[PDB]
Amino acid sequence: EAPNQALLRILKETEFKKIKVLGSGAFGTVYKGLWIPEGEKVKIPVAIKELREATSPKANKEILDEAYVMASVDNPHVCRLLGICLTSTVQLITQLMPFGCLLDYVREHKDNIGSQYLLNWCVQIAKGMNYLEDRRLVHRDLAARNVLVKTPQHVKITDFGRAKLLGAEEVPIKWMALESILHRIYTHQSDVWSYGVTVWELMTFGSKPYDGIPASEISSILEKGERLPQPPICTIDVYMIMVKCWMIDADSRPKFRELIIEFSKMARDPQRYLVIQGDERMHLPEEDMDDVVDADEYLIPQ
Ligand SMILES: CC(C)n1c(Nc2ccccc2)nc2cnc(Nc3ccc(N4CCN(C)CC4)cc3)nc21
Ligand SMILES: [Cl-]
Repeated sequence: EAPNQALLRILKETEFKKIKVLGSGAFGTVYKGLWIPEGEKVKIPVAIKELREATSPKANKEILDEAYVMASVDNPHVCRLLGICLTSTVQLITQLMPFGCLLDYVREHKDNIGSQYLLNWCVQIAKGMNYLEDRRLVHRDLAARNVLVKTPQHVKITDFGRAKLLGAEEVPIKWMALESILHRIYTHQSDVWSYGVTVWELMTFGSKPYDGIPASEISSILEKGERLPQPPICTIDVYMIMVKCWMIDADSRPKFRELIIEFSKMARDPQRYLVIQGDERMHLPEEDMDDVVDADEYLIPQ
């Protein structure tokens, strides 16, 4: 096992300003903000995630594990941590994704969303996921809600709070592989099953999974051999791939690098694998912004 030499960057609260609340849930809230690095003359659009005024020690121990992971990843399809702030309670700063999470995005734009885009996201997510596998990381919470849109073309994975290294002792039931539900067993392959669900979410345009069914129920349903329905826009090819992600024997399930390859192919003839009405028709998208630099553009030594 190699040494992790990721640099953890420490930021002063003076370096950045919160502007809106992007989302508020549970313990903590995420802000849209601007970060200007010290003496750099660049402004970077950022999200800032912080917990409640309650500063309880256990919660911090959870946010710092997350930061740790996000600090340790470098892929175009994975969200990375810019740095952290220690001023009262910990905050995580990372690059902002303007269009929000993918799940919201498909629901909002279904009528302008096309086969090429859906296939591309699939390729992209599988890429981010393959990277994590390379780094031996199990996301353990992959959902459409945890994919973020920089742009319609570009998406990245996020929410590494539940992330573990593979083979480590250390709840979203619906996205969970059966082995995980029965035995709390997680492997990259468990991760793969979740990918299949995420894909199902996009093809059904944000439809809820096993809607109307209680989670306690779900283990039984899966046990019986039940699985998610084939989406209307889905060819048998595409659905066939999803179904492979949901096999009892996890070694029979596809590898993320296979998934990249198969969806990659489909993306060269997108109309053959996804049937959507008016597919051809569809197209998709504070005073001084001169100095605005995206995080992807902004780079540091190392
Ligand atoms: C809001 C959460 C999902 N988030 C975290 N979370 C996060 C997790 C760990 C560390 C740092 C951030 N990083 C984020 C980075 N970027 C964005 N962007 C973004 C998020 C939400 C929205 N909207 C606008 C449309 N609304 C209908 C729904 C809310 C627009 C843009 N969100 C992030
Ligand atoms: Cl759930």
